[PDB]
Amino acid sequence: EMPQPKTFGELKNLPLLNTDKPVQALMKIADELGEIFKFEAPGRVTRYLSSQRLIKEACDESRFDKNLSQALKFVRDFAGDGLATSWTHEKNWKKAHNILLPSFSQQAMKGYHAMMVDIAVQLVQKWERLNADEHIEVPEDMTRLTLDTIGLCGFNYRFNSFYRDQPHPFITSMVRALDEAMNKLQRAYDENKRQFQEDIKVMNDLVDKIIADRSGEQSDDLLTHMLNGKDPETGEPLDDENIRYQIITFLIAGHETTSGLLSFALYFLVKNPHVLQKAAEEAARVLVDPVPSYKQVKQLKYVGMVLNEALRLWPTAPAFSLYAKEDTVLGGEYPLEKGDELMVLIPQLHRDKTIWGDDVEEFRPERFENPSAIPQHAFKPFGNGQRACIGQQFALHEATLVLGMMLKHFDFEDHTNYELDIKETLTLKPEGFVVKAKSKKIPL
Amino acid sequence: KEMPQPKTFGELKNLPLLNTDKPVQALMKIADELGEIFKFEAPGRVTRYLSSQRLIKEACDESRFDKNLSQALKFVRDFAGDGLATSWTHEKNWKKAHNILLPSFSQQAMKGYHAMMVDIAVQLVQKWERLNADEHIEVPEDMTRLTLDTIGLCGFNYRFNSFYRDQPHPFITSMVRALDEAMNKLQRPDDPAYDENKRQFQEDIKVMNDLVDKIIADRSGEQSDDLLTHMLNGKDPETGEPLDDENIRYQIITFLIAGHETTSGLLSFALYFLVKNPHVLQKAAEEAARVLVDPVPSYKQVKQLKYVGMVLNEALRLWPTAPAFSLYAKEDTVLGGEYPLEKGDELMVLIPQLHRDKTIWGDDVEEFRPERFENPSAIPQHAFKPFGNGQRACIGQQFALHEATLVLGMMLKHFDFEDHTNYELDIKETLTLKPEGFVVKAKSKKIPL
Ligand code: HEM
Ligand code: HEM
Repeated sequence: EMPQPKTFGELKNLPLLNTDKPVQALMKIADELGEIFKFEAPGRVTRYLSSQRLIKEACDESRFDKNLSQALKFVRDFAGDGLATSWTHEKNWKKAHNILLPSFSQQAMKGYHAMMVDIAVQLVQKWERLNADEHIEVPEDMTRLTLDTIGLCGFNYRFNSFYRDQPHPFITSMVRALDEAMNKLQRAYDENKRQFQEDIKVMNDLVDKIIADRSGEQSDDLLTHMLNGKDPETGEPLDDENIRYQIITFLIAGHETTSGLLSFALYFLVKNPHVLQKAAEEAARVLVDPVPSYKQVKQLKYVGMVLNEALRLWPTAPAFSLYAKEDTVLGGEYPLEKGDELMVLIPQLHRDKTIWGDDVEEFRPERFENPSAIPQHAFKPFGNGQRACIGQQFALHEATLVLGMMLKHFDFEDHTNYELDIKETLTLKPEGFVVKAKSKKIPL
Repeated sequence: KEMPQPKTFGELKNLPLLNTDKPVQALMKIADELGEIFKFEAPGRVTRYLSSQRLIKEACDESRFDKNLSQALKFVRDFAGDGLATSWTHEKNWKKAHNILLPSFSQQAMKGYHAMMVDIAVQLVQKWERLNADEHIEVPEDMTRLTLDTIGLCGFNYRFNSFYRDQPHPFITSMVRALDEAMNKLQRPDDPAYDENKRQFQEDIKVMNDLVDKIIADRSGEQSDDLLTHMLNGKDPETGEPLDDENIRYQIITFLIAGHETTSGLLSFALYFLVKNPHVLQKAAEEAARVLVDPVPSYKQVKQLKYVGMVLNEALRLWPTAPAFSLYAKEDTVLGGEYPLEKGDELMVLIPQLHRDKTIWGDDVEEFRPERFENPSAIPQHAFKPFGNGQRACIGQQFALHEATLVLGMMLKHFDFEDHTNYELDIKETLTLKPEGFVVKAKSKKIPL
């Protein structure tokens, strides 16, 4: 008999998710109930996994495949059959996967590096231009950077977020749409539908317009590869409708999780001054030029360790879903039937004391001193297998470049003694996180 | 710009400076005179010894430097082969064995080894409990009995039974003679006078090979919780390949060498500093009595011995028992903004001098103060390197520190120690460091096991 949290009569466990912080509530349930517990809703059953012992079996692609959770099903209403919201057996997943994978390689980052520096310089210039006693709204500025970076590197579109306060009309529709998708998980609603469809049209209208605009001009961006790339398997290119879904997918997935990572990384740095000093030291020693090169970013070994430890404690895409391909027994004790669903609670996996030791809550980038020392399937901030994050190298290159430049150019002060408050949408971010930056007066 | 260099001997350059019984300590004295970097030239060899954290932090940049096999390690390779410690990073068998063996060496994997560690530690305590009045302890001798038997039992389920002997195992007779010959060959041509040295050297290699490959063939098919199991059954996730039997023998020899000698030196130096600093010993003995409340220490209790762990780190600061490692420049690069290096140029990290960097540690670098390690994260990057650097760092670091903390904790729980001879520190140099002739008296506290 599998552990299961408290129930609400006919609603079963569903009201447990009627909260602003469902991931963190699920983590507390995992602390109480252990490596696996069942979660029941009206017409829905799933099992949350928290231990490396069970998650390593769940990551066996011969036994389990990616499932679309209820959140992803609602995102699919505007993300379509993009890479993140399509089933593995759908023709358009493997097609887009083969077409888009060469545009996301570590090798392909060399072409994106210049445009990444463009936005990163804007962030540094904004902070250099602050007056005395002014402070920085960290997740707000990190979102300005990651959104503009994926806009420029992806489709040569400048959201110009550092010129605004009210964000782009596309971005306003996106957050409202994602909010509606989250609310339907916790959920008079006739107005919500009119709002939801208006936000979908706004995203579709801008995207489909840029697709038609892109003339025949060639750029160093994702749009070029999508318009001209052919799947080696089927020999087919993506049609314009799926291209639009990929644009929406990459605009969503390409910015918010990365901004959360940078925000959490800076949080842990100002809360652990010895780690900050080590990271600032490497940045000063490695970033010897006014503009960082691609090779210099790859040299920021310790900064990359800081980001991985931030991804360990607070993975900004905190869960993914799987389904059993056939009848199977997980870990030798809980039999599963074909189609049974599993949820991987990534933050709990990253706190497995049998893997990481007893000090799992401490921020120690030195855990990632040797990448090979980490056991298999113990660290999964970017998902698993062929359905893993295609943009992993993009996010980590952008985050290493930006965090390196931040540490090179400024000293940071946790002037409010900020108390960590993690806002949950479908991703995680430290709400209200603010710092002061004292410029080191190093020119660009 | 112009690099310092110690005195030369004509055509022999600096080589006769290493024609001594204590070369590491001679190099440390040279570093005191010449500073953070000096050139060392020999016939057909050039290297640069680094002593400051300022330069060593650059040398530890794995994008600019990779582990080099020093001349000593090249001679050890004649019987350690392409084991982990004597292989190049670019050799297929390094990354293969590296990926296969890391899961048996984590701090988590120590839980499985803990019981066998207690087995040997109890034998040590029982030996000292059974000494008669006025009898004394030969500290490095007994510490080596412990570390060898521990690496024998947790590693390959083999009992060297060192506490039942005076004359050590024929494998060790082969091993120490082999290490001595490898050290001696640094001064040497291949003329006829050395034919007997070669004949002796090959006899010692065969003894080690004969014992090891026999146990490999013996391991029956029985399953054990040891290193040998992972080597026989483990597969590299990258290549999908397991280690072949020839490399497995090199890993066993490597683990027998590297798994006991540096750790015994650590315990010997730690006990040395404890009896020379009675206030530190009392503080460490108090923690042992407060934490080790059971007749046998648990794995979690050993992790609680925070001050004992600080004592061991400070012992590793002053006398790191693997006192140097070698690096080579991957490409042309400039060290410290003043010393240009070409691709393939060699560096030696003089760890004991790095650990005496006054800009890092303060002016009292020679004093034994475990409180330096109250918060280990306060230490700057690449300032404390007793276990090497990067992907070529000591794989057995967690093994050595768990064994040493467990044993030293039990020693401090069960005995009071007296420096009855007022021992004068005499550091014997093989390829590792140990305090030769260090003896103490133990007065039992009469706490049963
Ligand atoms: C630190 C930042 C990021 C994190 C933590 C992250 C996390 C993840 C995770 C956990 C998954 C698997 C989800 C599942 O199995 O349901 C995933 C998939 C995906 N991510 Fe990310 N991601 C990040 C950045 C990015 C970026 C920058 C992009 C776009 C450039 C991106 C695009 C995608 C796509 C397209 C998929 C679906 C892949 C497929 O199934 O074909 N991600 N991501
Ligand atoms: C206090 C005790 C120890 C010290 C001070 C120490 C020190 C070191 C150092 C400095 C290196 C790097 C050598 C180089 O870069 O050329 C190293 C590597 C190594 N050590 Fe240790 N060690 C200790 C204990 C152990 C133990 C107990 C084991 C086995 C269980 C072990 C096995 C190894 C191996 C296999 C390597 C090579 C790692 C590689 O390159 O893949 N050592 N050690």
